[PDB]
Amino acid sequence: GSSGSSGTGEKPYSCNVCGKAFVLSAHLNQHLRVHTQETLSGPSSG
Ligand SMILES: [Zn+2]
Repeated sequence: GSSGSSGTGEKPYSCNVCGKAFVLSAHLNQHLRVHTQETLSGPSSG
């Protein structure tokens, strides 16, 4: 169990916050929200 999940052609968009990926930009933005949101859970992006 050394290698992760085998795949081809890594998505251009990636969530550099928690650890996600997306094919398009709009998809990534929708996600980033969960991070760029005012809450008392953890460190925000801004
Ligand atoms: Zn994320």
